[PDB]
Amino acid sequence: APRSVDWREKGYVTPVKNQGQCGSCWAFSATGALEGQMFRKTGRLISLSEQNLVDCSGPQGNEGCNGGLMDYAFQYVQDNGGLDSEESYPYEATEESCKYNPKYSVANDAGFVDIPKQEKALMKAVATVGPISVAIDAGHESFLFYKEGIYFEPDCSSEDMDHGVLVVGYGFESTESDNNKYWLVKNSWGEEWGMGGYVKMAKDRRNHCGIASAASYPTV
Amino acid sequence: APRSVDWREKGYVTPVKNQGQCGSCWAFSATGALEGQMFRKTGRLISLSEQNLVDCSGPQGNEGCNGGLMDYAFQYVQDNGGLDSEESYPYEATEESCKYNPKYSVANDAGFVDIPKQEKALMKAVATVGPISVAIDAGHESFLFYKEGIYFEPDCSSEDMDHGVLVVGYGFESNNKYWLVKNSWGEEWGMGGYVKMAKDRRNHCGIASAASYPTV
Amino acid sequence: APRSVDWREKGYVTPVKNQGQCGSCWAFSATGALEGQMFRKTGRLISLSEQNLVDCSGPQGNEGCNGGLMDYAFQYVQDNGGLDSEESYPYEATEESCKYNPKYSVANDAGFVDIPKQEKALMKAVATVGPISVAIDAGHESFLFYKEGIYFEPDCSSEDMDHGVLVVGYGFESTESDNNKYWLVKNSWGEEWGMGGYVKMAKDRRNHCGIASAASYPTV
Amino acid sequence: APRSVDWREKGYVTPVKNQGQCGSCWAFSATGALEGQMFRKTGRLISLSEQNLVDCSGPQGNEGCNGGLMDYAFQYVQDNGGLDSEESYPYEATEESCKYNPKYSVANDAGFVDIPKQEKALMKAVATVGPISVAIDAGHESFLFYKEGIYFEPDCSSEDMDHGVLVVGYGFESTESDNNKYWLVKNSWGEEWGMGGYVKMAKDRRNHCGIASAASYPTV
Ligand SMILES: *[C@@](O)(C(=O)NCc1ccccc1)[C@H](C[C@@H]1CCNC1=O)NC(=O)[C@H](CC1CC1)n1cccc(NC(=O)OC(C)(C)C)c1=O
Ligand SMILES: *[C@@](O)(C(=O)NCc1ccccc1)[C@H](C[C@@H]1CCNC1=O)NC(=O)[C@H](CC1CC1)n1cccc(NC(=O)OC(C)(C)C)c1=O
Ligand SMILES: *[C@@](O)(C(=O)NCc1ccccc1)[C@H](C[C@@H]1CCNC1=O)NC(=O)[C@H](CC1CC1)n1cccc(NC(=O)OC(C)(C)C)c1=O
Ligand SMILES: *[C@@](O)(C(=O)NCc1ccccc1)[C@H](C[C@@H]1CCNC1=O)NC(=O)[C@H](CC1CC1)n1cccc(NC(=O)OC(C)(C)C)c1=O
Repeated sequence: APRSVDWREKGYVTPVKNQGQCGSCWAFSATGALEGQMFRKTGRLISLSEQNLVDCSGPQGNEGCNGGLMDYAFQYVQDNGGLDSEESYPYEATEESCKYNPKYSVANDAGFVDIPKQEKALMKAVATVGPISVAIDAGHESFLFYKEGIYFEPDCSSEDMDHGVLVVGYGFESTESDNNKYWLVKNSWGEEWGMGGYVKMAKDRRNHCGIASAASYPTV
Repeated sequence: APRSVDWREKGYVTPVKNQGQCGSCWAFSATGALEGQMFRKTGRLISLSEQNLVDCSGPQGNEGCNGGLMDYAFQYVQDNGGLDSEESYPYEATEESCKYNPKYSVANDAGFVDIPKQEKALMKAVATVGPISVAIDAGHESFLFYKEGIYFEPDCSSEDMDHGVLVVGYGFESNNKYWLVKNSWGEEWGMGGYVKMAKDRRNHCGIASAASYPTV
Repeated sequence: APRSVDWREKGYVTPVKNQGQCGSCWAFSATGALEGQMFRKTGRLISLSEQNLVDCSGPQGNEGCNGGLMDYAFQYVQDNGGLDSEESYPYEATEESCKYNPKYSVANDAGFVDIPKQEKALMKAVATVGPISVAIDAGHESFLFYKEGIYFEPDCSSEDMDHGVLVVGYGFESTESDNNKYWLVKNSWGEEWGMGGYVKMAKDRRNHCGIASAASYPTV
Repeated sequence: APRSVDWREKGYVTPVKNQGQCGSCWAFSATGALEGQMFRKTGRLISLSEQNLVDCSGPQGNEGCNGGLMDYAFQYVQDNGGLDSEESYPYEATEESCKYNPKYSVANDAGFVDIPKQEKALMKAVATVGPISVAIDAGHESFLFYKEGIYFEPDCSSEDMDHGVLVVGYGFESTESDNNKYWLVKNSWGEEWGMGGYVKMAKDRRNHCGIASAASYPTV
């Protein structure tokens, strides 16, 4: 793979959003990945509606503000034949009935690809596909208060991921030989969290925080 | 009262502590306030045991990691006749049976003083007494994510406080005046663990509505 | 020696100060070290006057806002027979004539000790003496913007130190690169810089930024 | 966490070994932790070579029979790409030139985790990771002479440790008793010392003998 990747510089990534007090991180991970793949297919970046997923993707297994899975969101988009734009179907941070309108659909997918559960495979997918939906163990005070640098949490689990986010690149700090490597990760807690709403997550430390345990992207 | 106050400069304030995953903010606010009044009385700054309060002040109304009140903690120290040092009774972030040892008491109090619920009264207290225990509305993600600057949260309620902290001073922009507030979330939170809260903005986050300190 | 030391927890360290736009970092390093040794002796923590050093220790070789050395400041306090409190002789961030007044002296020393130029000797001094004055290379953008974590600058020189600061302890934390040890360093750029005015400088990494190359403390 | 943990009952722990008159306690603590993480990852318990560490991990900071650190041993395994089995590279109790052969490597790691200096942190790590390397203050004749019971030494330091051992569990005096909890600790002085070569060290008594002051384990 390339030594570093940052899909923001290629036009694939919308600004950081804020999910508010609703357990919809999975929907923000899913729209981020679908935004990237739609741009890859069309050359146009269009922010997509998390609310559409929160309200409408129950039949695929999602539970609105009580949690969900990015793969279930990609399955909804496939089953439904579409997903509305963020502009047409804005985010309210609470679960309501479905108001999908196919006239405002700006995305589609044909299913999804689950990446093999190791970081070399994840790197190859980030480098060759675009931004990748992942699940991480974010269940630590240290994650809430993250400011800068490469996030490494000694109590992180590679099995108990609880938070959906989006890998938009990877790279290294310091001298390359120091192996000070990170994943560049877009969160959905607004730009006041973290580094402008981003976190650099420990990379190539045997799947730290489970970042490679449940990674996928939609097929467009 | 002076235009600005910072009790850290006069030796009244211990380093920032970390309560961890236990709902014991009330105990850190209490030890903070008692640490300051004990220094005011004796000239000695000794870090005091939050674990002692978590484990032992049930009879006064406190519920350990499930919450509590600074005044109930001050009441416990009075009833108990003392309070152990932090070093003698260190913090475990979980509730256990009481292990108080009078031989390791380093602090006492004779009750407590609740301050009238106005920011002018709070300012006089800070200026003349020392660090003051206060309750604030901290239930907003903006407070979780705070790092620098003067904190102001549109959605902050002046009547639904949920978090005990310690006012160690106040200052001005030059009016975006502020209270200098020690938290108990470790040094990585906020400005080395401190937050500047909006001062004189309609009792922002209820900072003056439940202010108090122990009588030493 | 211990694996972790923090003299702030033992009462040896005043709050972070702000030297402003005057090249007086050496004076703040010196007062911090003497504040610690005076506390060790008397049990009383008294903030000391940097302005007294800036205005008055020229005869020992210091040059006010144009630079100085902690050892010259310790020599001044010895030669002069005292040093005024911060409250009696407050900081103006500009060089003026000497206004030292012995009636307001609150500190003394009988010289200083220069520590051998090895991080292991710095460690034993920090462990057994208290806060130690040191000189570091702080001339890098990364140092200005430091917010948290262990500071490591690949371009840092161990021979061109330009900045006096104060080691108040040392410790460890898990990191991506497994360079986990740090010196806990008090700066003089106010509380808004770094972590409450502190930085965790890389420890046991080939004398990173020269932190063990010009270490000393006053003899009280 | 569970109220009691004993990783020996899960297959994570090799029999007690005897370091002899060589200052290699750090190498035994390290192989013990790596034996546990290799079992966690592969389901196979294979005894590992302390001799390989004694002879070969000088480049990482270790000094053979003159002392060393578990973290440096874990770094060696990462740098070296492997570690030989006990059987392939048996223990000689004296420093020799390195005889590592990659054909007999049975263990690997990608660095290590230093646990924060709290007994509650150590408790969580033991409950969720497996056996943990620790440093303790063993510099008392009471430790030399230990045979049975819960070890408590009034002169024990919580800051200055001198001996590397392996926490394999923890336990209690009785279900509803805060008193006489213990860490279950594997030593490397053979099975005639202590309790079949194990010691129950006072737990939750102000981090007794420093057991939580320098705890770590390899990343696998
Ligand atoms: C997501 O992390 C999120 O929206 N975070 C911000 C937030 C947290 C809590 C409340 C409001 C906002 C989301 C949070 C969940 C749903 C509600 N409470 C939570 O903890 N996480 C998930 O939806 C997460 C996504 C998958 C990729 C990892 N998720 C989905 C489905 C099930 C679970 N967990 C689960 O079943 O856990 C057990 C322990 C089995 C109950 C899950 O975390
Ligand atoms: C305190 O704010 C705290 O420890 N914060 C960090 C923290 C929060 C949650 C979990 C772990 C750590 C503390 C937080 C409480 C206890 C656990 N959950 C909470 O929300 N706040 C209090 O203990 C607080 C203190 C008073 C001075 C302001 N407090 C005391 C007693 C009762 C309540 N709340 C309450 O009764 O709320 C309702 C919902 C009305 C029952 C309270 O906040
Ligand atoms: C100190 O770092 C400081 O006050 N920094 C903040 C600051 C910088 C510039 C202007 C205002 C505030 C201090 C900075 C010096 C003096 C003014 N310009 C500087 O760069 N550093 C020292 O005084 C430093 C202390 C020793 C322990 C390291 N110091 C002392 C004496 C000489 C030099 N440098 C020097 O002669 O450099 C050459 C290249 C030869 C001119 C020095 O850095
Ligand atoms: C280990 O404890 C051991 O092998 N003990 C049995 C033994 C003792 C003496 C001689 C032969 C066998 C080991 C003992 C050391 C090496 C030889 N002399 C000793 O006392 N301890 C260490 O290697 C220990 C490991 C760390 C986790 C605690 N260790 C490592 C590095 C440095 C030191 N000490 C040190 O620097 O001490 C001072 C006095 C501060 C210089 C250390 O003990």
